[PDB]
Amino acid sequence: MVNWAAVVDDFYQELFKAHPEYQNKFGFKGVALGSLKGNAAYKTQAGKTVDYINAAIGGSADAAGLASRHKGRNVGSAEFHNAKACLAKACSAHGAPDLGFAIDDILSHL
Ligand code: HEM
Repeated sequence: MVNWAAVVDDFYQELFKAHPEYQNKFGFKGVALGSLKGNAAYKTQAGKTVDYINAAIGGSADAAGLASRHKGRNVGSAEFHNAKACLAKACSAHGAPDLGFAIDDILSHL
């Protein structure tokens, strides 16, 4: 099956490399990017992100709910447009399908 866990790991490397300040909103704030895999808070976030991707593909994802929760952290359209770019890179590096359609669904509620 598609190694979405590896995709998500690359996605967060790309995201925080380009926008390090985004990391400050997480429980792994301040942690070196190259060490995130050994961080408990990151492990949980990465898993939830993978789950969301599998939910989007499976048809169960609550994009409105996810959008609302991100607004609840002051994360909106600008951030998700930036994320769309990083995720496209991560998917391409793994021969995985692009997830732009899934991010657009979230953007439609932001
Ligand atoms: C590909 C785009 C993204 C996906 C699929 C995604 C997915 C998720 C998911 C599934 C959760 C957990 C929601 C829950 O527990 O109900 C979450 C939480 C969160 N996301 Fe995102 N996210 C994305 C982009 C971003 C970006 C760009 C930021 C910028 C700061 C961000 C910030 C956060 C924060 C701060 C939380 C809460 C973390 C916590 O509870 O400690 N996300 N995200």
